Amino acid sequence: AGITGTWYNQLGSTFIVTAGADGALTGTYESAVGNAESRYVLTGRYDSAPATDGSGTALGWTVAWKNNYRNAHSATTWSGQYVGGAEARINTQWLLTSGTTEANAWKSTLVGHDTFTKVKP
Amino acid sequence: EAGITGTWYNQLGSTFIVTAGADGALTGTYESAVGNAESRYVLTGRYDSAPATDGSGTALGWTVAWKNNYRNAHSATTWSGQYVGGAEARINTQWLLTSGTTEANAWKSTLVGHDTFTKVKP
Amino acid sequence: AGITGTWYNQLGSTFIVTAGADGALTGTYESAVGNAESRYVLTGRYDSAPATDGSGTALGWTVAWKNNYRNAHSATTWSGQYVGGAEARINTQWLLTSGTTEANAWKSTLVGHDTFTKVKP
Amino acid sequence: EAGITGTWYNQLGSTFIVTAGADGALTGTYESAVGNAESRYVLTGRYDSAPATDGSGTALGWTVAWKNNYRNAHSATTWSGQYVGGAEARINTQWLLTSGTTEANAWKSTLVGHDTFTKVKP
Ligand SMILES: O=C(O)CCCC[C@H]1SC[C@H]2NC(=O)N[C@H]21
Ligand SMILES: O=C(O)CCCC[C@H]1SC[C@H]2NC(=O)N[C@H]21
Ligand SMILES: O=C(O)CCCC[C@H]1SC[C@H]2NC(=O)N[C@H]21
Ligand SMILES: O=C(O)CCCC[C@H]1SC[C@H]2NC(=O)N[C@H]21
Repeated sequence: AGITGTWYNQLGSTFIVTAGADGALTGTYESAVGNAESRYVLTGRYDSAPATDGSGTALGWTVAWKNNYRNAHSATTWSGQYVGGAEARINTQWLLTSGTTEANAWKSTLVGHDTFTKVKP
Repeated sequence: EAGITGTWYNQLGSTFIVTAGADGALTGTYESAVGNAESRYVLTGRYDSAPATDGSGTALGWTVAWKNNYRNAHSATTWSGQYVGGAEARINTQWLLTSGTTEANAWKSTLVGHDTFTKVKP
Repeated sequence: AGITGTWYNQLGSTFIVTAGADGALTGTYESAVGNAESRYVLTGRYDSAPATDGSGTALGWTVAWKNNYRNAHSATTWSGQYVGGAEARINTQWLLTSGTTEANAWKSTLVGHDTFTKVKP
Repeated sequence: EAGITGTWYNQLGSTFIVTAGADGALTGTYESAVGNAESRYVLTGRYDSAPATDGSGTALGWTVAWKNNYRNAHSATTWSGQYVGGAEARINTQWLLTSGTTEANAWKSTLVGHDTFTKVKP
């Protein structure tokens, strides 16, 4: 019934988001992996007037991995599309950049892919 | 966060206007020199508000959805990178641009690249 | 029983490969998608002495999309790992670069992910 | 293919020695300035042997597995990019470096980046 809701990726991370009428994404992310505990703030944007031809809805969001419990000195962005239907899905690719010195900046950024559904593990 | 807050440009001639809040928020507007884009677009992101002090960059990311009250490309970009302070401040990024597609075309939905931003003097 | 064999990705593309003893990958690729028909030459490398701790086997390969039938003026590289087991798998991330002018070089490279098994569709 | 064939360097100080064959093959050796690497490693790749003549680059890619008779990092890099000819010839790339990992650690297996190669004069 839309982007707003509670989503889970293939690792069991929990993505709770609200899609504002004019394109805002606002919520929290709890990661099952990495140097992370509890919830982290997220913010992003989505296409609030998608095509009407069967295409998905483009979107993206960011988390910086600092909260009251931990600071990993890193940030992830997810870029992807929402696909509506009986089992709604958000398919993404992500970039996780850690703060580095300039000379190790070559090993600063991990890449991967996450797919989200509203099915709770 | 004084360092990040300001006006920036990338190697394509795009410009990025941003304000870094005490809570880790990035807000502002983006004007792209390339692609299916005109005028300013809203951006929103996050940064590490308590970075290391050991000669590391400050991790940050932001998103633009390419819809404004003038044009809609049905697409969104995220930039992931780090701010490097000092007199010649830079934001070094890699980005992902996803277009809305049909399922059969999803394999060709996402472009990747890298942008370098240089800060300019208010 | 190893990297050598016939593999299929989630799109139904066919990847036929031989893993040489000292690290070569040599074979053909037939793509179910894009500006492609029939087989294309591939070449790559893999770790011919992987860790013995349960880790996967790192690898990569390239196809340039020119054969006797078509030339798309593009090339893909896949980077990933082989995971042995009862349903062996190769998990990859890929980059597809098209030849462009310098000023459109910003839109030259697509990214995605392919997972391969030996199960024929 | 005279253009591609030769010695190249990237912005990290790594060097790439390559021979472009008539059949579309790339062969050679790579010496990395960074990471868990020493001495030369085999590379192998492909390029478009009949590129456009319309002022486009020539698409190419190659792979190195980081095992040689001296060291083994249990990892591999692929570079995907284009050759831009002329007097100041360049190869502009983006790359993926995958390390062998356990299944539980596969989420952190792959680094991404970009390398610029400049040709040097035999
Ligand atoms: O370890 C660190 O630097 C901090 C935590 C990184 C967490 C990531 S990993 C990719 C993305 N998807 C997911 O479920 N979590 C995030
Ligand atoms: O055409 C579309 O879908 C909409 C416009 C995309 C713009 C992008 S391209 C990479 C990034 N860097 C920059 O200066 N602009 C953004
Ligand atoms: O259209 C073009 O430029 C030429 C053909 C590109 C084919 C690709 S798309 C990603 C990769 N995986 C797969 O099954 N095929 C390849
Ligand atoms: O540490 C390891 O796993 C083995 C060594 C990795 C080397 C890489 S890093 C990006 C690419 N560019 C370059 O000059 N070298 C390669």
